[PDB]
Amino acid sequence: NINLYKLDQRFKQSRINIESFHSTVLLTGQVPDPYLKQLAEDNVKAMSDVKAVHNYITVGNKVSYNTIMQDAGVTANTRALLMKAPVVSDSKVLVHTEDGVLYVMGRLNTAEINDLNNVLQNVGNVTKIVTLIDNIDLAPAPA
Amino acid sequence: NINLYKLDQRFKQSRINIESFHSTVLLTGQVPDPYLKQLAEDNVKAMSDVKAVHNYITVGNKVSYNTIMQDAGVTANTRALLMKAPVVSDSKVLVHTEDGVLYVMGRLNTAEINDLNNVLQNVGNVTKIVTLIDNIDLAPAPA
Ligand SMILES: [Zn+2]
Ligand SMILES: [Zn+2]
Ligand SMILES: [Zn+2]
Ligand SMILES: [Zn+2]
Ligand SMILES: [Zn+2]
Ligand SMILES: [Zn+2]
Ligand SMILES: [Zn+2]
Ligand SMILES: [Zn+2]
Repeated sequence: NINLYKLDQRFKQSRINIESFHSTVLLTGQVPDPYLKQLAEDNVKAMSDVKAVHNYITVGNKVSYNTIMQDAGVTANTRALLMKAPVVSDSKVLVHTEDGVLYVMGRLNTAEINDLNNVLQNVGNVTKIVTLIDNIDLAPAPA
Repeated sequence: NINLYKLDQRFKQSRINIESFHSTVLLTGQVPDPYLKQLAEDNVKAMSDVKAVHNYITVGNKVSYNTIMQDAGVTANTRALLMKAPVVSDSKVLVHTEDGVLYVMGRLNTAEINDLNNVLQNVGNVTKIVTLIDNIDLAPAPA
């Protein structure tokens, strides 16, 4: 029961964001040990109707208030660029920024993905971009 | 500068979720004092491209780990019911559950809103539902 021991004290030191879009979950945030990072993934994967989980939680101290506000501003800037985009729609992707990493998740076609990649290069205050896009034009695997 | 004093210590005691959909922001979570709750709203409202902010942060202790996992499961259950719904689409609303309160936000027409209300009555483990829906069929105000 090591991953449950003193869970309350460890979670008080944590920030855990759980964001779902369709049946895919993005985990971001900060926890004090790898046991809690894995527990969060295990617990989310066990939820009904969850298909895939992307666990980008880090093991380390919680980020500062100014960081989450800067992160939110990056996300707001990205959403504004998306609703202005020619092809890709703002409704079709989830956008989250955690500690300067811009995450974009959703289901798009190839034309929409190319537009999205063009938009994301225009976002400031981003150290890394992680796209989690399922291309709906990909042929399904054979039986 | 009372709302900034010892901000780092106060934010360590906090959970602040900032979720945007189109140009509307939902704030949920827990902070130790009303000054931080108001500061979060002021800082989010100041971001470029933010039109409306719904501040549902509470002043109190951070919720437990088991609570955020139960909350996520409510959200996952709601998303599953939405993608099965006849009229309303899962892509058109943002769903978030915080401490047993189900928040649904987005832009819908009347038919989609009626379907949504039918779906939300079928979600368990919810003490309160807060819909933040803009009905796109509402006539715009006169000049
Ligand atoms: Zn879906
Ligand atoms: Zn894994
Ligand atoms: Zn992944
Ligand atoms: Zn987010
Ligand atoms: Zn929009
Ligand atoms: Zn206010
Ligand atoms: Zn409101
Ligand atoms: Zn949420």
